[PDB]
Amino acid sequence: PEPEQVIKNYTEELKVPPDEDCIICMEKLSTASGYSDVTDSKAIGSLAVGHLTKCSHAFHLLCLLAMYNGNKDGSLQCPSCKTIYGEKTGTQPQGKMEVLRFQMSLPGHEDCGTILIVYSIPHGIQGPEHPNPGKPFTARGFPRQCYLPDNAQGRKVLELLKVAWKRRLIFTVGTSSTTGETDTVVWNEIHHKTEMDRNITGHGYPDPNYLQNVLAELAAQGVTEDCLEQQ
Ligand SMILES: [Zn+2]
Ligand SMILES: [Zn+2]
Repeated sequence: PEPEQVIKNYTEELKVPPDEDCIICMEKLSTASGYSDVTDSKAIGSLAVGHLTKCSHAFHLLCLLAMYNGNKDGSLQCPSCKTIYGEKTGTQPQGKMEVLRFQMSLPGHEDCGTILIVYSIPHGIQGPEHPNPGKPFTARGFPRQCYLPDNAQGRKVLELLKVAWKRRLIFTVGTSSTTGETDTVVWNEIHHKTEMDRNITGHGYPDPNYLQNVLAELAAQGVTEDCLEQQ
């Protein structure tokens, strides 16, 4: 889990670095890391070069370490091909997700029924992964209802949302964009629809771009169609 440990976990030493540049610092792999002056490590020197263990893209290991300036969730993303090593997870506190389906249609989706997701997160105590470990956090507005059309795309989004939920990515502990309350349970860059009819609050359905948008948001957090498949 330690920052030097995860880089070794996802890399293999390149005995002879071929004649090429490291896309993180632009210095050739056969020469020193361009970030050696800034980044210090215990077991990684300026000349250490290695490749990621699925895509074989090569970098200075110190460059990759300086990159892993991020969440420190044990995950690492190739800057070249964006292949994700490990699994991005988040700080969603404990709670409950329930899924229902009814026949009534959402506006703009009169050809199908509706998926209803209900989330509930109780108040609690922040853990070491949270902004103020050991301090309380609050949780407003629960249970929260969210809506998806019960068509092929909405059913796919639902399956991905369940994965994001299990990865603690749906909610985080942060500052409410609406009340300014700090240390509270808020959304985490995966936008949900919380009303059926957008004309009441200005938020809801129809929204032709919504499903495409949320798939992209899920993918940016490493939740993809490939995550649904099992050998
Ligand atoms: Zn480099
Ligand atoms: Zn790669």
